[PDB]
Amino acid sequence: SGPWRDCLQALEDGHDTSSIYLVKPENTNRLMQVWCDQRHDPGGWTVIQRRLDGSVNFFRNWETYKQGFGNIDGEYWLGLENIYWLTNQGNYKLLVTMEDWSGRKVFAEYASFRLEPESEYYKLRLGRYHGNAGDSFTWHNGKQFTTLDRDHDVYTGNCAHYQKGGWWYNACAHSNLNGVWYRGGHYRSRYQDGVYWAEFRGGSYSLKKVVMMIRPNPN
Ligand SMILES: [Ca+2]
Repeated sequence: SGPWRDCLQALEDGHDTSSIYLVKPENTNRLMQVWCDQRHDPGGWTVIQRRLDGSVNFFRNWETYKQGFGNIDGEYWLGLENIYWLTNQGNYKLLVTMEDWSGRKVFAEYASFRLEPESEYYKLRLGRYHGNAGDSFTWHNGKQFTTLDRDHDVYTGNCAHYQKGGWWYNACAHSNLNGVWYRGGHYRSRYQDGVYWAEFRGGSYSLKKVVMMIRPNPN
């Protein structure tokens, strides 16, 4: 309590309880609330996205993805502008944790994760992968962000109209973590628009719980 540059700075001053914290990145006056996961190894994780229970609508427009939406103690998207300022104050790694409907938990980690500015459509910059979920994000490396009202992908249509999220769509997605949460995992739709990570359970399986979290990775 009392704004922190990120969840790691809060942890370093003794707040090791996972909860809601106030964050203000360096070199900005941008204040935000975040959920800090201070338990997952090694602590200091700032949650930028979380799916858990289908309570929040992720089929949203650009301004909503820019500013952030959802419930900070539940499902939410932190906001492209907030994520930009966070990821540009140092080198941050990205950890994606995922759980299927049978209790299996896997992860994908990227040693660097940065977004370009809104002037560059929040283009994704991703570093090297390790994990046991398989790498379904690197296909999206270098792609701009796309929403239902702003097409910036390399598909001749708008991928958000089909995959139903806001995402760094290519043509269209190997991961669709801002897609439609389907109870029970297995689903069938005209288009694969679920919360999927293709290398783990494929495009027709919606993951029960997903977290995208970031933390300084200084080297
Ligand atoms: Ca397009």
